Amino acid sequence: MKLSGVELRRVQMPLVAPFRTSFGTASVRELLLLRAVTPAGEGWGECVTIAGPLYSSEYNDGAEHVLRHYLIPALLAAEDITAAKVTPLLAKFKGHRMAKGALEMAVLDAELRAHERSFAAELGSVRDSVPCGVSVGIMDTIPQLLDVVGGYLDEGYVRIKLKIEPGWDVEPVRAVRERFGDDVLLQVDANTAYTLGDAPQLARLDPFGLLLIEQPLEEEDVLGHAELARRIQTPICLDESIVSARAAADAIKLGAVQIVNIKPGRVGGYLEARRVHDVCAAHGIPVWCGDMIETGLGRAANVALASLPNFTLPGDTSASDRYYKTDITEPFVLSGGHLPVPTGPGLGVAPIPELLDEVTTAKVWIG
Amino acid sequence: MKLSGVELRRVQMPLVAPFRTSFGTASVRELLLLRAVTPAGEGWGECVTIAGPLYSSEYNDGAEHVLRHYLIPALLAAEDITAAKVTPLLAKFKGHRMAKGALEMAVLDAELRAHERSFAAELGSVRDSVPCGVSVGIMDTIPQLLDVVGGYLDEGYVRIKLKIEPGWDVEPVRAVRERFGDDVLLQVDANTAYTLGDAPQLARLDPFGLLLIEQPLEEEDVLGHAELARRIQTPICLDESIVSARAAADAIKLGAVQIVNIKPGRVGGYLEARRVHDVCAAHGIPVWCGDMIETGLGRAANVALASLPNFTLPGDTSASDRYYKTDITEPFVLSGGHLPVPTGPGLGVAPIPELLDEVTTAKVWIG
Amino acid sequence: MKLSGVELRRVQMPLVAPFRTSFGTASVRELLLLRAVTPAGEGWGECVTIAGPLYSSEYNDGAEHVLRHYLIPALLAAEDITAAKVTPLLAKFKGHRMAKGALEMAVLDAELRAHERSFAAELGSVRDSVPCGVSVGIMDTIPQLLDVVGGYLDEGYVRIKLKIEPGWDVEPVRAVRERFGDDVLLQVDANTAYTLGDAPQLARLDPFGLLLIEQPLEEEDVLGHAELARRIQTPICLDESIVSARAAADAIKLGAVQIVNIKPGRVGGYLEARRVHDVCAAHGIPVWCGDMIETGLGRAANVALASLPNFTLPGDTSASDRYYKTDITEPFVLSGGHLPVPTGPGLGVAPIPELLDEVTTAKVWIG
Amino acid sequence: MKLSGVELRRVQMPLVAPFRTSFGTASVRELLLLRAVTPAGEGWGECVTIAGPLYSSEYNDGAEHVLRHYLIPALLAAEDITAAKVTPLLAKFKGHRMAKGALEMAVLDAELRAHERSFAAELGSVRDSVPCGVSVGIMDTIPQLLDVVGGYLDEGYVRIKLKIEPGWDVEPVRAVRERFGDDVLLQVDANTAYTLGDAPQLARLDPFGLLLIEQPLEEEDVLGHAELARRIQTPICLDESIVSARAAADAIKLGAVQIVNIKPGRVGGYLEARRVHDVCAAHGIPVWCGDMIETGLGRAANVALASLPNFTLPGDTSASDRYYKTDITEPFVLSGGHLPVPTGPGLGVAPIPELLDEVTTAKVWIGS
Ligand SMILES: CC(=O)N[C@@H](Cc1ccc2ccccc2c1)C(=O)O
Ligand SMILES: CC(=O)N[C@@H](Cc1ccc2ccccc2c1)C(=O)O
Ligand SMILES: CC(=O)N[C@@H](Cc1ccc2ccccc2c1)C(=O)O
Ligand SMILES: CC(=O)N[C@@H](Cc1ccc2ccccc2c1)C(=O)O
Ligand SMILES: [Mg+2]
Ligand SMILES: [Mg+2]
Ligand SMILES: [Mg+2]
Ligand SMILES: [Mg+2]
Repeated sequence: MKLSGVELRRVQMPLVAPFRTSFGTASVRELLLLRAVTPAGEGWGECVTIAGPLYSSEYNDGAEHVLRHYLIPALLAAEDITAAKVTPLLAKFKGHRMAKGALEMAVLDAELRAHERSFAAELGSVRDSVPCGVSVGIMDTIPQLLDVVGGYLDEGYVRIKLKIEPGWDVEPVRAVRERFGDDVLLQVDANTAYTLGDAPQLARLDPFGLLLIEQPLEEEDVLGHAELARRIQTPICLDESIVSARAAADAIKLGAVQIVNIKPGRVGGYLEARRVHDVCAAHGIPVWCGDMIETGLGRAANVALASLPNFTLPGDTSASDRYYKTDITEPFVLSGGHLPVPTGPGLGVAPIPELLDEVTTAKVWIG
Repeated sequence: MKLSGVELRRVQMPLVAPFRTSFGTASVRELLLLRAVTPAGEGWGECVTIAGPLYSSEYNDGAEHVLRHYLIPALLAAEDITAAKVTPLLAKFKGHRMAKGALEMAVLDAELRAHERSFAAELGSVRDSVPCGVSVGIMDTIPQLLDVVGGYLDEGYVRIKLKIEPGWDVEPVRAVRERFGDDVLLQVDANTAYTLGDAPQLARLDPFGLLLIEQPLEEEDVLGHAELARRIQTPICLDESIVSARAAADAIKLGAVQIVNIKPGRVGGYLEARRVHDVCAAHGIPVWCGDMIETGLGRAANVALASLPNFTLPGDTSASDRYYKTDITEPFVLSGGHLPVPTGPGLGVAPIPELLDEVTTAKVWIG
Repeated sequence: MKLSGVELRRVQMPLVAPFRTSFGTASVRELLLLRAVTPAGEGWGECVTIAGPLYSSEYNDGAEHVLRHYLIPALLAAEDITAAKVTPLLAKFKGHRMAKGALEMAVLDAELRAHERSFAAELGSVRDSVPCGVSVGIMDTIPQLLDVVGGYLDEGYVRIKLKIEPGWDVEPVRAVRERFGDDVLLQVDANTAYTLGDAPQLARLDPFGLLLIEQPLEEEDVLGHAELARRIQTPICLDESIVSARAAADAIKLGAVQIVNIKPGRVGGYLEARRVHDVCAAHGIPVWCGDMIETGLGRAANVALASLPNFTLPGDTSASDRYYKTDITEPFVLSGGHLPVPTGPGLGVAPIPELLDEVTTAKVWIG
Repeated sequence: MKLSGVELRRVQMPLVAPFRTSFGTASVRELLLLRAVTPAGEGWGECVTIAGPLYSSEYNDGAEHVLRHYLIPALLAAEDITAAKVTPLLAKFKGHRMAKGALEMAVLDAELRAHERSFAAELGSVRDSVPCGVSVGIMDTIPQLLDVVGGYLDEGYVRIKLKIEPGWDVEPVRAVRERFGDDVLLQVDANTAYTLGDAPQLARLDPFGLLLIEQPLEEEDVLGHAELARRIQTPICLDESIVSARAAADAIKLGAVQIVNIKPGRVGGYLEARRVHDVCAAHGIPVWCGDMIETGLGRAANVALASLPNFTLPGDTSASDRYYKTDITEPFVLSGGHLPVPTGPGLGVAPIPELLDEVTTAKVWIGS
């Protein structure tokens, strides 16, 4: 229908523990939420930008700005709107993928609710539940790490992903392997921390049988990744580099990636994410669902996406309580190492308005 | 859902004119129809198989057979069913793609009718109408062809496609080009009638500025097509060879194709066809909508498909009256060279059930 | 001569043991036989299609149908016929290779009987006997398989091939290698059960010195096999993929295969199988004779084929009693690990009619 | 079956006109015939070697010598002979392909006569007649060439092949094209007379639309031929270089050849030639049947072979009278540009004994 307006909210949520990555430590999660309003009713979008431009060039205040002043006005000016039409209507604006994706999610959730159709149904789900791995930060000490991993294993997460960076790579892997053995599904994630000159150091990870090293080098260095793959045994996985289905196709032709992490906001929305799934499937490349420490709306959408057929490695969509004591929707609870795929219309979750209000820091209408 | 069963009907409809291709002439179009019945209501699929195994290894009685004894049962035995789920349920059965596609189409029309959503919406349409070309058969004499062509250009069709075979290639193209000039969008299609040995002959098309030559060699000879592309100026388009998204990705990697003809039945479904579109888009390969001389059901499904964003060349989805004096649904009518995209739920068209019956041959209930 | 007509029989013979493959369990062997009739005399052909389309798109009922309504008629309409001329006379029909091969086999046995020549002599045999291995199905438990294999070695079979599937690969192999040691010629066969995503699992085969792994991926994924070959140590062998001498040439050019399994019916006849053998020999690629659990008619022909110079690995053509209590011809009996090559005219073997009668289920005469 | 022995004949037949190639002129055809004698009957083989080692390293006296002292004893020492087993029985002897193929032809003719089967049926024939071209020698003057080509065209040959060499390439092809037009199937053959340094001279053939240039470079220069193909428009055809099916696979893989000339003697026999035909067809490479100015025997086997499905270009198997006033078998006569495929058992022809006797200069029996 014609979109009436969009309500944009700043939202802040404490983390159960600080989460430390190669680019820093956050203790809180700030995020934007969008609520699209149509004659038909309503839809929810979550943006995955972080507070400052440390993971990619996009950040909360920048997403909000491009949202208020470009993206939202362009959709409000359109005659008939459809999730699929969002992309062409926003095409003239370069980049701003996470902001575009957030807004596409909200249009999609509104549309789908109006057709009593789930996200899972629209995306092409073949599974009622998905297996879930867990992502683990850099720690101050090896023993703090072992106890943390140990804990996650006990609750039955199927795979352990370790954040790494120079000075924290080989040792923490060695120690996790000595304590928990060669059978645990183990992978590493640099968030762009190394260079091609670090190859011999990343080769010292060969003896530990990791599933993948995720984004060892910078976002723009795709040829460098192909070069690095000729020198290390650990399969390369790309995250920040995979900004679109075309980018996935390019990386695969160039021998720069054997496994692709998918994050919907990173590629510009759930529709593009599906295309990425499909392009990868066609080239025989396994995909998995990435996590941006989303609240329950984004987690719901990701759980759905993650049940597509080519998702053949456990994703990062951990249960609500891996990050939050109190989520803003009905929480996701781990159950035999798995999470259930949401069932109702659209996302199949909405925010509980008392909980959302506690953690809303600002609210603006754009109409 | 749970499927109740499927009415499998043999139909047969006369053509305005006999249609001559490199593999034969048919004067009449015979097909299967499937009416799937669920609790949520009912959907129509059309099968694209022809009478004998002359285009591919699949044909009417053979589809009908694999459908009755293999496919339709495996769906009837299923706990829950979605369009998406058809593929993995039918996966143990090798081949029979056109059959599987007719079935998925029927399930899909059911599903979408049950959510008041169009084919256009589910597939990701960005456009209300598609530009339309026509396919012109082999004729007895050059002047008989030059009239037929004259005619369709008069009706406002935007591109001409000519069936070609050894004996009927350079002369028809030279004549069409002498009669109608260089601005006409012109291409040829061989339905596998040449070998690599005929490259010098095909290179004789070089001066007529054709958009493409569609399937010059056999279905299996992907590498042969990449070889051929080194020897002739006319871009290669593939049809019979493009059996899946994976086969499209293979052919593009090998340099065997520059432009892909999409036929949803050939690739085993409208959902797979969507994947072929996205794989091609990600490699910068233009696609166009192919035609198996379907009724208004398949035509409705194809025009919806053809309105996807990477369909950037004119399809073969011609007006209903190009093939049939009367169609089994509301007819499609050319209007400034375009066909308009169906609006209502599912296909947005349904068999006028008096009209179906004048042209039906057999009926069987599987249940 | 001119062909008078063909007798088609459906036949059904119990198996000595159920045979389990990644696509299912066989307890009984259902097949078509063909008796071609000429003024001269008559010949026997065997179809290798199985009950339903789980190995390829071809099955018992669809072979029979394409035979009666397309293949056999086109030969009866023919003036002069030779085995060599079958191919161009059936060329207008796509696919149905197993059906075409059954028919060419019958024509060939008639033609050769009338010149008093063995299949061996026609095909180019250079050996009087051939070494034989055995194919061993998926077992319920490791000890059971260890007993079955133990039995087959004791009878003096020269090589063991184990069927494998996700769940049944590294353990069986490890087990077989523990009880019987590193000198036994051992290899595996997946019948398409893996994707390229399972490369790490398949590389877990590396230490066991397998001669080859047969068809790890789907029939159509030729490039996927070359990708997989860069990732594992075990040589790749193709079966389902090798449908022609041309498909074998392509797969060799792409690096997709290192050893080729030849099955006459899969490739559309003994004459095409001879071409496959010569194409691989010219490229230095070893071939070996595959088995389709044929009656002794097929087995006689396979044994003749397997005696060509480039069959330098042991074939799957086991003794009649590895599958059948009671063959329909004088049985093949293993002797110093070899089968002897048949000597008389044609197959050098014919159905014993009392026996052929107990196991016949239907009969039809095409004239 | 044991081979009983082989009668070896030297034969000399005059040519109707002297035949000139980049390696010389022949006005007489000297050749070897073999009559293999088995308990099941007789067969005829023809050796394609020429008098001296100017086309390849094999020649009539070398072929006779290797036959008497190596090839024939190995087959006579054998326990079982079939045509297929000839190859492994002789595999220890390196080279001598023309000599081996002559012996294989005779053995195969004997085996096929005994089963009452034609060469055509054993090879896989799919046609009853085959279109024929003519090979035209180097002449002293253009007008002599144009008269000769003019004559073969009136007789109905469907394709002209011109022998060429440095000094006789662009001009004859220019003339032939001016006199007879752009429609005539026209091709050239150098018999190794060029080097890669001559690529600019050979690119001067680009405007004339030739079907192919046959063997512009030496036998061993497979890489040089792939380089030459990057420089000229005329498709490359190989002849001397194609010595086996494997050599054909190799040249194709290297981009050295677009079209293959098959000569059965050159590849070591009709069975190997069937194999070259199959390898080429699997790669999309058209083949055509070559001619070594055989008598009716080799001509009969070549017409049979030329009727295989991948021979999609006209061969050099001209009518008997293009070379010989009197053939030693029933002669081959052109008819609507075609030759008919022989029909009876074996070759389908046999020497007329009085004619063979007029033309035999020596005969020796080689037995156990
Ligand atoms: C889920 C995971 O382990 N890492 C994400 C990115 C990430 C990293 C740091 C974050 C800090 C604040 C909010 C979101 C964040 C997301 C990744 O795959 O790289
Ligand atoms: C639309 C077009 O020009 N032809 C189809 C082939 C085709 C398809 C189905 C047919 C059914 C009956 C008779 C002829 C047919 C030809 C194609 O693109 O190859
Ligand atoms: C000899 C070997 O191991 N099997 C064949 C395939 C095969 C498999 C299962 C069958 C079941 C019923 C009838 C025929 C069958 C043929 C193969 O190599 O793939
Ligand atoms: C038929 C054709 O034009 N020439 C053959 C070879 C050839 C050339 C010269 C010869 C002289 C005497 C006897 C046999 C010969 C054969 C060729 O293609 O090269
Ligand atoms: Mg990451
Ligand atoms: Mg087409
Ligand atoms: Mg197999
Ligand atoms: Mg030559």
